[PDB]
Parts: sequence; structure tokens; C-alpha cells
Amino acid sequence: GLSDGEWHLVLNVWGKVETDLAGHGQEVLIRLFKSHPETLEKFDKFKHLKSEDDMRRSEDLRKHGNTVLTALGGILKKKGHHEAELKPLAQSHATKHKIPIKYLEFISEAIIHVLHSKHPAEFGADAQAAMKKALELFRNDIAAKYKELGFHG
Ligand code: HEM
Repeated sequence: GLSDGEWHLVLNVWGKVETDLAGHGQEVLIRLFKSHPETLEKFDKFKHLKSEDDMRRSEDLRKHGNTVLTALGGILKKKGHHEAELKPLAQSHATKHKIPIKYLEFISEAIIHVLHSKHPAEFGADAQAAMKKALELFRNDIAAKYKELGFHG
């Protein structure tokens, strides 16, 4: 399974493709948003904006991009337990920016494709796989947390 090697690989590749903090975060955020405008909606953060250029290269956007980029770092690293202070994020989302269904799947997917494309020319099939699979893992964890000791019912 996934294992050490796999994990490392994914992690590194990610890290490499990512490298560009600001850009990285912003791009991801924008896509997600335009991808799943549901995102736009949830965002009370920014919404005066809602167009091509606006998302393309927006102040706030970029700002969030970094935070986004940065955070994931941990989750994947632990290369055993992205549970750094991942709980924190989880709680956060639970309360405000909930893990709205497919939302995360989308995020994950988009991020995946984005990266590979950006700083290839890995795509290394095996690599692509983990990457996506990795996001999957993350997602599963967060939700379990949420439902079972976050709110749930
Ligand atoms: C891997 C995915 C995500 C990571 C690691 C993440 C992380 C962060 C972080 C570290 C914060 C700073 C405050 C807090 O914590 O909450 C933030 C805030 C926030 N995120 Fe996320 N985020 C992700 C996904 C999402 C998604 C998918 C959305 C909505 C679909 C979302 C909506 C928010 C909102 C609304 C805030 C606060 C808005 C504001 O700041 O103003 N986030 N997120």
C-alpha cells in the first residue's frame, strides 16, 4: 500500500509543484471557487468580485492561496498522521466553513490536476495516483473527526 516510498514521493512532488506559496494558494483557491461557485457563496470572505480577472489575480485570493498551500504541508508530511494540529482546522471548518460534501472531493481533485500540470513533467502515473489518493485520505480523516466528535448530530 501507499507506504513510505509512495508517501514520500507524493509529498515531495506536491512540495515541488507547490513551492510558489502565494501563486500556488491563490490559483488553487480561485479554481476551486469558480469550479464550485458553491465555494464563492460560502465565501463571505470575498464576493464583491465574481469575474475572470478578479479571481485570476486577486489580492485576498492570493492571501488565502498561501494559507491554503502552507497548511496542507503538515497534513501530508506527518507521512503517518497529518494530524499535526489538523484537528484545529477540522474544528474550524466544522463551525464555519464546514466540509460541505463533494466540496472537499472537488478541492482535492482540482489541487491534484493543478499541481501535476504546473511543475511536471512528472505526472508519473504512480505519483498522480498517490497524490489524489493522498487527498482522499486527508478528506476521510477530517470528516470522521467532524461527524463523530465535531457535531454529527
Ligand atoms: C484542504 C483544504 C482547506 C484547508 C487546509 C483550509 C484551511 C484554512 C484555514 C488554515 C483557514 C484560516 C482560518 C480557519 O481556519 O479556519 C481557512 C479559513 C477559511 N476557509 Fe479553509 N481551508 C480549506 C478548504 C476550504 C474550503 C473547501 C472552503 C469552502 C469550500 C473553505 C472555506 C474557508 C472559509 C470561509 C475560511 C474563513 C474565511 C475568512 O477567512 O475569512 N476552506 N481555511
